[PDB]
Amino acid sequence: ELYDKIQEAVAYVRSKTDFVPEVGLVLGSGLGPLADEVEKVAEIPYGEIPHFPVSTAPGHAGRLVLGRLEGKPVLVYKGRVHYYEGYSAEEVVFPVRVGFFLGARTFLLTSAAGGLNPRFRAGGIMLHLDYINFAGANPLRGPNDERLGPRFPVMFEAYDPELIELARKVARRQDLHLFEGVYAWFMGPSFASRAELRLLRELGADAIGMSTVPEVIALRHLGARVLGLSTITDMAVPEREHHATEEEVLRVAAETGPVFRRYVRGILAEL
Amino acid sequence: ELYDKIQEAVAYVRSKTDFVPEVGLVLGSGLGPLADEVEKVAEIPYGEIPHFPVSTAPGHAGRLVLGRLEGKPVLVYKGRVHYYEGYSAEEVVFPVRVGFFLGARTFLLTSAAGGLNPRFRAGGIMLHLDYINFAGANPLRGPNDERLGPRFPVMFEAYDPELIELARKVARRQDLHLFEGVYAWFMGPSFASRAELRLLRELGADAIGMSTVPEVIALRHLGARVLGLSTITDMAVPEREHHATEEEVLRVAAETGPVFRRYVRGILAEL
Amino acid sequence: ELYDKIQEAVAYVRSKTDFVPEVGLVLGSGLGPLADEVEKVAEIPYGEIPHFPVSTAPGHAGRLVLGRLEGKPVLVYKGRVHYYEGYSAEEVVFPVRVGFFLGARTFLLTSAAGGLNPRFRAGGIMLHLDYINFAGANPLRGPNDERLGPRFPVMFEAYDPELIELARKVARRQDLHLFEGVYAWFMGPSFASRAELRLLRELGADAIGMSTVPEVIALRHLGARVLGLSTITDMAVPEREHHATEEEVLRVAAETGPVFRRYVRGILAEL
Amino acid sequence: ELYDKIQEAVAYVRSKTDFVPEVGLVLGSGLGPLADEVEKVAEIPYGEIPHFPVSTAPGHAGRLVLGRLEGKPVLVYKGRVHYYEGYSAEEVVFPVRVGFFLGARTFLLTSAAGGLNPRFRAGGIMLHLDYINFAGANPLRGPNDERLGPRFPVMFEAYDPELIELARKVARRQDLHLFEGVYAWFMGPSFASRAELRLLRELGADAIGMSTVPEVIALRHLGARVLGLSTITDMAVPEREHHATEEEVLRVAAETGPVFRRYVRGILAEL
Amino acid sequence: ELYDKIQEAVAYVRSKTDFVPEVGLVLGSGLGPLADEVEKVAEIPYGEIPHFPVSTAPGHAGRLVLGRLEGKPVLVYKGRVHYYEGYSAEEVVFPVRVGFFLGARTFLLTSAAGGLNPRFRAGGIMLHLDYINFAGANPLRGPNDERLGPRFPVMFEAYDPELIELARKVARRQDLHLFEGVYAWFMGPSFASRAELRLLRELGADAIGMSTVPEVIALRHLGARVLGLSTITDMAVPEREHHATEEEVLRVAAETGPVFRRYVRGILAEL
Amino acid sequence: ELYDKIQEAVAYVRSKTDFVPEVGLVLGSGLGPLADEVEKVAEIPYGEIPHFPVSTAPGHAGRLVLGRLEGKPVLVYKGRVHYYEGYSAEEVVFPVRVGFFLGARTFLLTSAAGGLNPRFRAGGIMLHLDYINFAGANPLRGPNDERLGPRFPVMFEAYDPELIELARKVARRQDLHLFEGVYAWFMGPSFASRAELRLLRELGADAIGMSTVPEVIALRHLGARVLGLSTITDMAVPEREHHATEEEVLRVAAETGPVFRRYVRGILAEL
Repeated sequence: ELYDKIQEAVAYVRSKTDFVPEVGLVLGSGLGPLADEVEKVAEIPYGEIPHFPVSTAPGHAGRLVLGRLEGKPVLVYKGRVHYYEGYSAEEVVFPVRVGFFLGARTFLLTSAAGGLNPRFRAGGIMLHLDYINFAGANPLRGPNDERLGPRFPVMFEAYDPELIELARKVARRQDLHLFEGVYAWFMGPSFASRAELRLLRELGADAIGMSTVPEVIALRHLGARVLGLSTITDMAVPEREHHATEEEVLRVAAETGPVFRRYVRGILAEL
Repeated sequence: ELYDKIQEAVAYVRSKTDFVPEVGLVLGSGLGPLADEVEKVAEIPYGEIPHFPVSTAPGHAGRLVLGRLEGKPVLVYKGRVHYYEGYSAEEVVFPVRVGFFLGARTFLLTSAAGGLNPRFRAGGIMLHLDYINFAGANPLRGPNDERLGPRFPVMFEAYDPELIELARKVARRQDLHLFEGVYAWFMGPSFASRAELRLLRELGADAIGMSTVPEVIALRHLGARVLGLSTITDMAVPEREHHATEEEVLRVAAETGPVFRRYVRGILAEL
Repeated sequence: ELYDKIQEAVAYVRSKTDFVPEVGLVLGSGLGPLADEVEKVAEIPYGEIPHFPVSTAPGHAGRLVLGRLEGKPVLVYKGRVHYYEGYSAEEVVFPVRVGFFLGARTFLLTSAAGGLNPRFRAGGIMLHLDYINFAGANPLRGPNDERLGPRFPVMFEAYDPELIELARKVARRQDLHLFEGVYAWFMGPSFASRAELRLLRELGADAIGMSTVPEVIALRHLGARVLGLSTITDMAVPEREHHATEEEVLRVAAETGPVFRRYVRGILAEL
Repeated sequence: ELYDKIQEAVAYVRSKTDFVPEVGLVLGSGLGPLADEVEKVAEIPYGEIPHFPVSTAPGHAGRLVLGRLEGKPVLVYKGRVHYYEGYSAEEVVFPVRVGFFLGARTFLLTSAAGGLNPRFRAGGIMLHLDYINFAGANPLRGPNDERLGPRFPVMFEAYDPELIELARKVARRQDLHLFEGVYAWFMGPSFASRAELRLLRELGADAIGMSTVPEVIALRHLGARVLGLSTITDMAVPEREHHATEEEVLRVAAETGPVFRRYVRGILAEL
Repeated sequence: ELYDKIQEAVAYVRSKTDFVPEVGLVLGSGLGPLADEVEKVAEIPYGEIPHFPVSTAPGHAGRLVLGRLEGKPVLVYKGRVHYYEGYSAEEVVFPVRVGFFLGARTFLLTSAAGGLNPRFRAGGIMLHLDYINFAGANPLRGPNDERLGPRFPVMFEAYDPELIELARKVARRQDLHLFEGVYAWFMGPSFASRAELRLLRELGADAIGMSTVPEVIALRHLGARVLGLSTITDMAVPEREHHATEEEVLRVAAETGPVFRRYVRGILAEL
Repeated sequence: ELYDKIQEAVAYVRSKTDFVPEVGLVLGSGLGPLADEVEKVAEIPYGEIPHFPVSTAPGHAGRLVLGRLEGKPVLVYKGRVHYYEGYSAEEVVFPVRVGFFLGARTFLLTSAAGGLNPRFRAGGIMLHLDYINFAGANPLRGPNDERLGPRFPVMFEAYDPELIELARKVARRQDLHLFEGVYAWFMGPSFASRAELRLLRELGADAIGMSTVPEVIALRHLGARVLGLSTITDMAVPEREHHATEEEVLRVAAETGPVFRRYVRGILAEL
């Protein structure tokens, strides 16, 4: 019963704290240490929350954190879940749906992603301007509940245009080159073949990852404002020799952490 | 029980009427009203027919109509079901399969669609020349009953070439400018991102919608002849602001209706 | 149970024969007759092995052959299964997983494919350099077992680079012109529309088929070496009349058969 | 001396007749017999006109015909020159420049072209919606005279929207299927390689020929109205055997002549 | 004579002043005003220098200015010449070649360009990352004088990488959002058709212009560092209505003027 | 005079030797040493032959060598000329025209070329299947002589289908992996930008060079058979760092020379 399921998840959260978040922060693979810099009021493992799917993927701690970061009330997702784990597109989006109903109307979706655009560099940061779904799944498939949003949500300006100008302004202020581009959702969990990376780039994709797009679609359905940022942990260009390993991706996510944390806190401060 | 399921459904319709149709006609979003112009012999809602999926989408009454239109004996589907509503590709094509076995060996599939081709105009009509499946689902997936058709149907000339010439002749006759092109099945129910629209145009799609292709594949499996028409309700071009909403799609499908019913009737009269 | 299932299938094969295979050979549509040229020690219907999926498709016998071919101890799959038959990607790759655990560390994946590359010919043989997954399913989706392989297996050099050089050297020795290209997995079982073929060629696909890719991903997850070969049974280029029929794929696979069998035996001899 | 050059050519033609045309008509390779149907007042070979280039190319008589066709005062060019003859883009567009100053404010440019769009047929007629210059030559390169046109003429709607709607109407009126597309100017005089046809089609060309674009560019500089028609004499599609020879192009241009000559008359009637 | 020609022009400038520039700055259509802001020590009309071509184009003064700007010895080209004016590639680049031999080892190449990337804005500045020659002419065609540079100069890193990092650093310092992309050289002087604008975007051009590339090749021949900056004077995207008019390109180039001059000086400060 | 010019050159070669060649062999950048293995009857510098252009490009001797090689009467051109040197398309193809009228009806055109196809390797040899002309010049442009060939020569099968099958036969025999693909003629003499390489690859080119295509067109006009071979001296892949240098292209041509000469002599042996 999607809705009675959300309000159950909501009621269990309010049984631990009455803290109202304004800003949802989803932290991707290796990006979790930013939950530590929060001024904490409550911390809830996903496994205790009704109908929440649990993190199985490396670099995802599976913890909901509530409190103050850079003076904004925030719901931090230390970890997410992914379609490649065996979760449906619907099950993947249950956490940010709960966050929206807890009071979060602005969401920052962060990820570790591969760079398709050869002008990018590993350790770089990319602003999501738009997405492509190459995963063959959609979280809104099935009956629509009008209390969430419409049957056919408009996905133009999926990434909030005011939030991109803010991203840029902060990047400039911090003397940070900010990459911008299109994020492709690839189901995984096998990495892309050379011909798949070639195909996604030629179709207009600048970064490649296994997350984010279902949360974007689900949040726009609800009327939330969305900001997408990936740590470019590796160059996935088929005409170079090496594809990064899981170990290497999580290492560059950790190495890029300080600049990434300082950037996100700088966006939060101005929101 | 598939085939035995079909005969269960055929038999239930024959329990209401021995009327044998020559022509199937599926009316899509906001195209239902042509069904009111039919000299009814039977009018069965989908919910009452064994194994029939019921319509939940806006502008789909979900009523099977047997009768006379432009002097032809016709099976009219007042609305249809979609993959986005959470029916399998197989469940989506149950109706047109029953339609075939009632005796409709020629089918006109109609839909509301976005224009990808920038040359097209809102309010215009696009004859289907070919299709692209970007939904990742196929109604034939599963065991094949040789009684319906072959294991590996050929989808060359999926859109009947004689019916395409006819569709052109009738447009000329009615001083009507008939757009032509390739229909892309996008799974939905979220509308395409800018980058997804660009991606589908550049693969050679001229129109985008969320129906018809499973019907086309199911019906060529059976050896039926197929003609596809979309009302280009909106212009889906990503280097222009604003995608149409649900309200705007259905509004243009009602405005265009007199031009469109006059066209469908024109074709019916020559069959 | 996955792993426990593998081990029951393994245990059942060891109840008929203690023969340890080193090379796995998968025979696709109309390519079974190579299995008869094996010096048999055991032959086992798929239907009798625990958790094995059974071949339902034309020109797939559904039998596991262990023994000696051209000197090598071989596990020969006389037929495979396809996603189009109703089987999940996981179910499709259960056989090669079982083969790996019997000791086959090198795998030959054969198939009947359509030529997209207009420079190809019916009766041709294409060495696989890479793959494109257009079927929207991955056999590793779900929980991962470290006893099989890692969470995120790298799919660069999916088709082993030394077996590619071996396959060229043998084609040269035999005076056989070996075509080379990218195999696209299309889900089927409907053949592809003209526009879908144009779509696949322009994405970088040189051949189209309904098999192989899930096996490649599954086998690279395990760390097996993979050589892919396709009989180009038909030319599937959309700007020419007539796509091939099931009967025209099976006929050419058999006419081209002696040359194919001599070629595969050459590769085996040099392993 | 560009303009003085034009006025010298104006002078010499007015020396022979004071008749003022309203409509320019340029007959391409094999389309010349329409000049025979004119009601003549004067017939001047291009040789006798100061500063005119001369037709060396097969099926171009090289003669300026003035008079009356389907009730209209027309300047009819029975042949043109092309860039592949050795003439610069400036020399090519000299006749239609003189034609404008004789008072032709509306031009029909005809041509025999190859079909790049695989949905076209030999003996079809194509309406120019737009053009691509792949010839590396612009007729306006050099010093600009404002008495002719601006320095930088805008080439949107190079082909007149109203004369496009008109062309469609008459094609509907005559029960004639009217193909529509983009014209690519290829320098020649060698025909395009297979790879060149492929590249031109991929770049959005629907037709290839060795004329017409420079006339278009120069006339829109003058502020004239242009309608483009090619007789599609051959299917130039690179994954089919045989490119049309010179003998085959000029033959089908004459076999299609009746319908083409009826159609161009239809358009004249309505100006 | 080329080199003797260069020395003849070097001679004639050294006869008016013994000033030695370090930095060459070429001002495109409507960017000329920046010259007036220079602390003159000399000013020389192009018409008066040996072998110099003369600016005929709207918004090009045609004057060589020497002196001081933001504390750098600069050589400012108030205007340039273009291939569309009638000048050969080699003629077009003589000016920047003469500057190089005067001791300007670093050039900034400013231009008024259309925006092909639909994410740009009329009034934006684009940093050149790379170029595409579509004009069908190369300045180095003909004999090669080793005293200028090599027969086959490598065009990788044509736009200097340190100067790109510096363009970004300055943009960030000045809270200026800096567009980045590939400048396509279209010959003109006709603005591109819609299908041409489409062709050049699909080929990976971000901006279209009529200048700059010849100068880029010529300067890299000599070993000069090169920084490219365009004013996006208009959006050149073919699925919108109206191309910019000559009058509109010059207006927006003057309106962006103050920001463009603050930005250029910002860079000169740091060199 | 073109023809009277051919016959003066012919007459002058006949004033040194009456030796009649069947096979023409153009040796490109660094490939000249194959001339030294000819059993010479005569050796004529280009400088002394009426109307012959002279080689100014590095690694081109500029010497006509008549003689016997691998049992065939050959006209070996030790060096060629290039559009980039200042020669017109017409001037560039004079040598092969003189060759054809001397009696050479089969031509091997060899070249040093860049690899666009990333699977190619430096030091490898690529057979020409077809060509793309990106240079903007055609050798047949101007008046046509009917004694040379037709006005509009067909360029399909420009590269002889039987000589391609022979090329593959000899490569297999010699245990030589033979790359195959499309040769792009880029005018030069500057090397291509990163974006120009990407562009030429996406349009369907596998190699890039500054020669050959003019000689192919000129020779197909005359009705000669043409085999194209390129030594892939450098990998020109825009997403790799560093483009080869001239010095480096000539070195890899020298290094590949033994394998290349064993190969060409092998093709000659079976002609």
